[PDB]
Amino acid sequence: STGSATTTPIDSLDDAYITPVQIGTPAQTLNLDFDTGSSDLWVFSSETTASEVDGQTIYTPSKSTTAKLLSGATWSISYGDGSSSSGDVYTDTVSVGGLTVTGQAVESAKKVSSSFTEDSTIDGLLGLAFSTLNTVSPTQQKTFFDNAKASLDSPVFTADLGYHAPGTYNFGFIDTTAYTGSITYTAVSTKQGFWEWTSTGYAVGSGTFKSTSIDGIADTGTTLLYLPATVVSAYWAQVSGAKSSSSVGGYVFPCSATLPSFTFGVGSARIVIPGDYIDFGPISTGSSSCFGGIQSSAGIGINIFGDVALKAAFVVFNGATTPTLGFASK
Repeated sequence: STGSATTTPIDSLDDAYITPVQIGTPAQTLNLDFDTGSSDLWVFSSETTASEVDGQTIYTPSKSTTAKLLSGATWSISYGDGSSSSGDVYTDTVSVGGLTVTGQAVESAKKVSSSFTEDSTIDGLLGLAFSTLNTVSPTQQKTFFDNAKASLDSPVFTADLGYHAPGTYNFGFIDTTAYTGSITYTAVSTKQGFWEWTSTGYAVGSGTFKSTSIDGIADTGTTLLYLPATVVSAYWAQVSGAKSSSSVGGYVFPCSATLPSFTFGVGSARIVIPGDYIDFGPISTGSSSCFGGIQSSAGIGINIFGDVALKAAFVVFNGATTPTLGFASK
């Protein structure tokens, strides 16, 4: 089996991407944030506190003939950005881009934090990290990919995120027309539950490549690129007027600037993030100060290759017995 679904930026800044997901029978289609940095599939639902729903599409298990309450199971999650949600659990039929899993744990939200309520475009999350991070208690549940794996033509999924444009998530196959050159594969540690890998270094603009090991996670659910303070300082030093603003919460730069590219290493290969990908627009409406897309991971505790980086590549999440990551230019 395979699946293929289009993923679409939620706004003009690519703050996140939504992908339609069919849940239940008859299908209820919700637009989910596919997140390779977490492992829970959770949804706004008919059970969500009414004041905490503001425009999202909800899952109503009572209207699905294949929904079954997973007796006694609850879930509760906190994300890196301080957001959170919690609730109970159903199993139901879930399909992505034509790929169907029966008996998928669908985590129904009773409560969501304000940042979720305030984002009308995201109806929930579909986690694609390792199932060891799944928060369902007392019986941990498997991710959609983990459930689909054995049925797939190849035990892989791919992320092809667009810059200010739709992209694609594929399950079970590698579209060899979706990238240029070759895919370079690199080792993964699953020890923390993430798609964790080691970049071989970086370059700023047309500068020389610095060979240096940068451990981090490939995380489609994080908007920006979070790297060590040394690396980030070296980047913003090349933008006149750029500075780190504690009041704003990271590096800002004059909106009149032309941003240099940023290159990261994958083995001997190189992925180039164009400067425009690093612009996240005015800090507030009408401001001439713009927020940077490369920020310090100091105080996060881990480096994060978020959408800013991943959207510059065709990325293979290889779920073989020994998982690996592949990156190609496109």
